[PDB]
Amino acid sequence: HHHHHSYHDSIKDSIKAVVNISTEKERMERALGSGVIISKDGYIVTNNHVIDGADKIKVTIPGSNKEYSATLVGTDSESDLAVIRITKDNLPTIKFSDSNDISVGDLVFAIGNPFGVGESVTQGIVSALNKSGIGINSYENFIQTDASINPGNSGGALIDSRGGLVGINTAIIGFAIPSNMVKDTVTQLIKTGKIERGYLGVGLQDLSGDLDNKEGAVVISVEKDSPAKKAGILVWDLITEVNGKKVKNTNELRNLIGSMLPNQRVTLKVIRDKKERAFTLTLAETISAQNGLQVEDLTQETKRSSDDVQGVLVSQVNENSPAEQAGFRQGNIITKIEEVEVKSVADFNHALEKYKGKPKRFLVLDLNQGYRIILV
Amino acid sequence: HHHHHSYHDSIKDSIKAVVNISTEKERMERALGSGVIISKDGYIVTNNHVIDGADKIKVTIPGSNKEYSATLVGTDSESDLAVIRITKDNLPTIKFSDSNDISVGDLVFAIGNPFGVGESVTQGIVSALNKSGIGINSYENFIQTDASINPGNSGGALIDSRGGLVGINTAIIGFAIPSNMVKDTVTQLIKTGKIERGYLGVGLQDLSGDLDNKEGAVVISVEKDSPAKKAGILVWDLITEVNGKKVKNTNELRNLIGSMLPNQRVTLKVIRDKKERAFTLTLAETISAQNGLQVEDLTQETKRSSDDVQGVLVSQVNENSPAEQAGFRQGNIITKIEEVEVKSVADFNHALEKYKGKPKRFLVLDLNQGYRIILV
Amino acid sequence: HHHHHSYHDSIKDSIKAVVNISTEKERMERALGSGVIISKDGYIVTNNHVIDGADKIKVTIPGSNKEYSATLVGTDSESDLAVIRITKDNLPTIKFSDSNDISVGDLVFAIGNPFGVGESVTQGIVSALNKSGIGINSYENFIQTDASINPGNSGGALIDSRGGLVGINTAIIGFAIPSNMVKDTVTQLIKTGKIERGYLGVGLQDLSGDLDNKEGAVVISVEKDSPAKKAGILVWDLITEVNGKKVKNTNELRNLIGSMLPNQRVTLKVIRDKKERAFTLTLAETISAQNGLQVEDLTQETKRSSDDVQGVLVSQVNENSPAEQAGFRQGNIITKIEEVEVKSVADFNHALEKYKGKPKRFLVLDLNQGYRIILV
Repeated sequence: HHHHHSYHDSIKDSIKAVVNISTEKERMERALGSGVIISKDGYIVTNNHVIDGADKIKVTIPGSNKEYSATLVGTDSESDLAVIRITKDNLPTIKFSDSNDISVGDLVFAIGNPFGVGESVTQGIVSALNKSGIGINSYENFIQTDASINPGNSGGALIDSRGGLVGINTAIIGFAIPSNMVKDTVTQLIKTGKIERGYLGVGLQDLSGDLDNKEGAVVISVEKDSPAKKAGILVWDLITEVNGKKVKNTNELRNLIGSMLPNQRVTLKVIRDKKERAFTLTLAETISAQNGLQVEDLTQETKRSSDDVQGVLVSQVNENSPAEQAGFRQGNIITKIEEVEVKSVADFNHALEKYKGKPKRFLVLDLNQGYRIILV
Repeated sequence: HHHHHSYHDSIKDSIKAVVNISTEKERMERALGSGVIISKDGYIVTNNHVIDGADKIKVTIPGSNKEYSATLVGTDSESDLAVIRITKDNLPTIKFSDSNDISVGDLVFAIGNPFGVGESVTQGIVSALNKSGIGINSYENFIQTDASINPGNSGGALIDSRGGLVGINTAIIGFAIPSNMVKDTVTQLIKTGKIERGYLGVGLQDLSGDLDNKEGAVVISVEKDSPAKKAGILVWDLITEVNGKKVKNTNELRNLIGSMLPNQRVTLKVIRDKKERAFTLTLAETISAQNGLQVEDLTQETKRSSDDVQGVLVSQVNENSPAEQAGFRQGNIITKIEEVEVKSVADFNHALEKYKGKPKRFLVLDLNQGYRIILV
Repeated sequence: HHHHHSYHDSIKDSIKAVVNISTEKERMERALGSGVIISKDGYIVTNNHVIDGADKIKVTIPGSNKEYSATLVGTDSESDLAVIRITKDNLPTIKFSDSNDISVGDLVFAIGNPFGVGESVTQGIVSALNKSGIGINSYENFIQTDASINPGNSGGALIDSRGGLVGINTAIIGFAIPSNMVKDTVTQLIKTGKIERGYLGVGLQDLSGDLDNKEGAVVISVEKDSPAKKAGILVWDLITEVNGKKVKNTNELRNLIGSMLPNQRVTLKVIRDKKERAFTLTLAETISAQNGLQVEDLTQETKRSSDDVQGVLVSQVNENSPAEQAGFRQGNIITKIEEVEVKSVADFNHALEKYKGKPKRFLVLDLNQGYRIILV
């Protein structure tokens, strides 16, 4: 049999479908990561974080030497998935395998195209299969593997011994997003350009020593003009049940609400203390631009690296750039531009279109040495 | 053949026998490590260091959802092995393979149960086989492997391609204790609750530039009321032979004396300098409790992390615990409790039973800012 | 088939040919690395950096217990290869495989002999095959692999599933020098004791924002009494072509000049700015000694760790050595010895032969606290 000595014939066709994704051995990085071709039309799947800090996305296909510009079809930050599009025909495509028919001990190979100058393949097994308790993806097998997963092959393919895609490599002993979930996500992203999720409007924490005397999710904040606000949910409410089913923690509440649609009607059990109250309400419901300055929104993750700051965070400033001698550094926060108060990346971009090339005043905060004005 | 594509059918039965061991995806750690079921009676083998800092040992079996309390059958700190017991019948058991019939290049898989929510399996080969020169375990193959060995699977199983146990994973490219040694050790531990070893009573160092003009073990300390003390062995004695066989270094002396029984008669050749002298003598011969404060004895390893300190070392103090606001920190040393002078963990425990719940005065040393009194 | 359960029979003969290389489990390091026996005459191949800081090279063969002194047949620092010789017959030799007939996904095993007390083998696949654009080794496949490559097995063997050498392990997910290149290099090193390469005499940098308005290599320095100096090449010359073929960068210029012989005639296109000029010229054209003090030449790599320093760098000084109490430290620079001005290791050695054992004055610089005189 071929596999006594090599797996090359089993994986060679899959290798053809794993592309590199870049911006702007050796110098060619500037490399963002890998992607996988899924349709002959030119659709490619990758991680969200691979293309997160990049406009002008460039794709390198095995045996091409030519970079193709890609446009962002859609993103899903919760699943860390994204679909981009290039204009070309008769492309090699990956063949999907059923990710619920894989077992611990199956041979798998992780394929990446780290720099657009060839593939890199690592060999291992399915080490563990992890099903979350809850949500629309309750029974999806998230894949651990001892095939090396790394930023080189993040966004690339994780294939079985017959060359079928069982997952999308995700780097941040190795994790892969299962291929059934990937198929469904890319189908929703080619349509609709997004994943529509319900939104309640509450910040959440778990119970430690409160006797509330139950389990559930403690409401620590109620966003203004939200369904939770308009329904009458207050801070310190313990959300215990959704539609008559208990939520043990904020994880289950998050995934059950997120598995629901916008404008969908939902009912919640809450403990003020300790009188059960019932609420019935309608559910409601952030990529940034690059340049040489980049910015990003202050997500709860971002302000961790700080509440109540408003505006964008200048994530990185490359050296000797036309925006570094202006005065921009890393970790600053753009709070005002001329007459537009910057509270998010959208405000940033709207301010940028108005009066571009014209003189422009930024009020930008530094955590140390602070508020300074930059005339760009 | 099955192994062209997967090893699952070959390892699935072995996976059933690898349990998780815990105390007190996600929160469930509090995880100590893995263990292996070896008898249908309910005996489980693991590393000593997995259960070292834990009373109230809890065991999670694959496909159970129910934690079973385990009692400590026995420990062996030199071999880093331990046997615990749970009350259950018709358990799945591991099948042992002969660890002296394995070869470099054999396929092996390391199985752990890191958090009690499923197995984790890594694949590799036997990378190296290491036999020590000396002792009762002279010809046991200690196993290196490029199957990943880590705290997740430490104490778990290392199996061959047919699912037979070839070793017990040990984390501290991967090391495993051979299965023949494990079988013998667990057999001695189910009986006797311990591994009986002879004790001489000397601290030892090797030769560097002494011309003693030989090889052997330099005696740097003679413990009081020990066979070496009562036989007339002095500091700076060079122990060169045991029962007419040369010892090259303190390693060989350690393993030859430790391979002997308590109350066993032994003869030693020594060089005062350089007149050979002969001694004939009878050989002679430490787990701690937890709580939220833990303590441990000051082993020669422990005071390295300091001679001549006496008493326990408070290894860790968890945050916001009822014993942290008392004043206990990490790295302190409890030297006195009321009228009991604490010289070991046994003194600590004996002091604790007397007057528990009653007011209690600790004299505890800090390496900086030092002696302080805590009224618990 | 054998490979469903083990690869031992396929690799056992290759393991016999992988030796350990040392100087001067446990104490036996003092270990430099691994090597591979390639001829029954006693020729062994290894990395240059394994034997770089060592005279008195000792070789341990599997199943020997006897160390054999080795003499340095030849070195090639650019390819990080070296050939040494021991006196013994009927040795086990490695069998070469064609390194241009390997594929990504082929099974490979990395064999080392890290401490001379047995082999260590790691398993993986060919992860990537990397061909440089240019030079005599344009089409040699440099091998990446997820078989672990590490200082233990650096200089050892990388073999296919049939036991044939496909590369020499190189540590500094794992890199191996292809076996065809290794065969050619060792053949040139057994003859000639070296790899003869052409030399131009220019320091080089790439283009960033110069509009030169081309691609090529910028000359930043012209060594005195060199072919470039005598031909009339000046600083800031842009070397664009060699023998009518364009060089994109200093990498291509380096490899095309280095692929040429000493005394070979070559023509170059240069841009002063922007008038093309043509030059035609003849091409022209460093291991150190150890002791307890070591020294090395100030290569451009070495002064990075500083231009224009002249003399040797004392790389390391072992503790309590007869040369440490003299005053030698790490990072100092020996600039003068008695009447010999030390500008390289050759000057160092020539100074050492004159008046050895006689009183001897070193003028040695320290980057801090600086010039001090040592009377050895």
